Amino acid sequence: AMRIGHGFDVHAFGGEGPIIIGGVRIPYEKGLLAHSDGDVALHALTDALLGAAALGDIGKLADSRELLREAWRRIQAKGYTLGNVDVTIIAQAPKMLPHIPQMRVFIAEDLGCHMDEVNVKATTTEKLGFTGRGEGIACEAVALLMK
Amino acid sequence: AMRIGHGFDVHAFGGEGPIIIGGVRIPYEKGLLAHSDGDVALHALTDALLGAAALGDIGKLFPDTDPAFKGADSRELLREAWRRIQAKGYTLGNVDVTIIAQAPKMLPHIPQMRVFIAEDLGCHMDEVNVKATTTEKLGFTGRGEGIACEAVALLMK
Amino acid sequence: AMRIGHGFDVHAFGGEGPIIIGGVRIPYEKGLLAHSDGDVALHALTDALLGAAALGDIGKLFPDGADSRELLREAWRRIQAKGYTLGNVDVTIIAQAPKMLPHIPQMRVFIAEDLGCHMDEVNVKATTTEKLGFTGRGEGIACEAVALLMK
Ligand SMILES: Nc1ccn([C@@H]2O[C@H](CO)[C@@H](O)[C@H]2O)c(=O)n1
Ligand SMILES: Nc1ccn([C@@H]2O[C@H](CO)[C@@H](O)[C@H]2O)c(=O)n1
Ligand SMILES: Nc1ccn([C@@H]2O[C@H](CO)[C@@H](O)[C@H]2O)c(=O)n1
Ligand SMILES: [Mg+2]
Ligand SMILES: [Mg+2]
Ligand SMILES: [Mg+2]
Ligand SMILES: [Zn+2]
Ligand SMILES: [Zn+2]
Ligand SMILES: [Zn+2]
Repeated sequence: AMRIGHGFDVHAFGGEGPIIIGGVRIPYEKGLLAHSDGDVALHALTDALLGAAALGDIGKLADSRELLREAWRRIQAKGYTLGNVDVTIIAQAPKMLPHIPQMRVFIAEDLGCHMDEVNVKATTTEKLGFTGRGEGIACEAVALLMK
Repeated sequence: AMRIGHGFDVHAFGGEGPIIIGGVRIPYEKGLLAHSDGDVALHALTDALLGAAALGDIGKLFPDTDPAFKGADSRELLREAWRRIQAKGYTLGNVDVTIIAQAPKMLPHIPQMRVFIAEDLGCHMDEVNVKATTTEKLGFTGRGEGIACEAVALLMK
Repeated sequence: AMRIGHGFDVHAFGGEGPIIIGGVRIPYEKGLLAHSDGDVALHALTDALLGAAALGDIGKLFPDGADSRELLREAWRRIQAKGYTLGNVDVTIIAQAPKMLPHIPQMRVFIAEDLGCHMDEVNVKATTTEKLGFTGRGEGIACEAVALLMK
């Protein structure tokens, strides 16, 4: 059995930087307003993982990495193993690209998997919408689980 | 043989509520402007499902410039859609649905949604995940201009 | 083992039409401002495919009038080299306009061609955002794609 999952998250820029994406501390003029550390990549990912497992979402269960590992724990308890993941960061800024490998390292660790089972990307919305206006950051993620 | 699908839908708020999301009647100050009942979740879901099956989309099967589908039950679209997917030899792996809305509160309605979705697809509920999020007052959903929904689906032969 | 991938792209309207989507020349009053030919459907799709293969994204490969089909083909060649084969793809075009629907069959033809697959393994769809957001106000076109690879 395979299971597909999908995740989406957003946060608004606010306060002083830096910001935290895919566990990576990323220098930026601006900070992320959130009830948590505001790691949209890790959130989207977690929700994807959980959704695949039909465990709902996060609010159904700070440090985004800890949340991620917790979620993963519960997910594994249901009898699931990791197939692969793919993550898509949506931001006008800052530049994500240099940070992608380290992100991957961290996620790989947190999920107990190999790096080759983790993909992270970035794109801009070319100055369009709320991302485009630099109002915030978004991230989508998808996930494949094996039973 | 397995098959991956993806869907996405949006409606504008307008008129009086309530709204219909995942087949569930949800009280709200505002309604959903649509040709149909505006069930944005079932729509996204339907499109992810037809998408995996290479049958195209909702709109192909059920146009917007057709009087028959005025105020149409999105659950009916869904069942039909599904019928057609089965006829093509497919069976349901799983679905994951993500509702994107500042308001109203989706949380309490999610179980009933799943029941509806499960029944319509002839699956077990554990094959169906529905979640909800907001955009933290960002963009068009954030400003409460409307509701969006994504869905992913996995089919099996 | 199965692999899945997810892709997303966006371009802004600008200059004179037409636009190119899923490799199809589509008439329209406006053009697409892009470093490339601005084919969001193929960029999104390429990213989806690259993602599944854990090859990153378009940018890591081809850092930004490029024929987006050429990119797609090259990407696919690298994916193929890495042991992979095509399961299926599914594309979601997000646009107030122009009308995508009649061009969809030809898109699928192109993509199938480019990927070396049968076209039943390629789905393309289109949706509006009902005048909402940047797509809705006719500021741009967006595309999302998912892909499923086999090893
Ligand atoms: N820009 C767009 C948006 C939508 N469509 C077609 O209209 C139907 C309803 O969204 C959809 O089924 C889709 O086929 C289109 O052709 N072009
Ligand atoms: N429109 C919405 C948006 C969010 N939610 C719930 O609030 C939590 C925050 O994302 C989510 O976990 C979700 O449970 C909701 O019930 N309705
Ligand atoms: N906020 C962002 C957005 C995009 N990017 C990178 O720039 C290239 C444009 O697609 C992409 O290859 C993407 O990796 C980035 O580094 N940071
Ligand atoms: Mg949130
Ligand atoms: Mg629609
Ligand atoms: Mg891009
Ligand atoms: Zn969040
Ligand atoms: Zn709709
Ligand atoms: Zn692009």
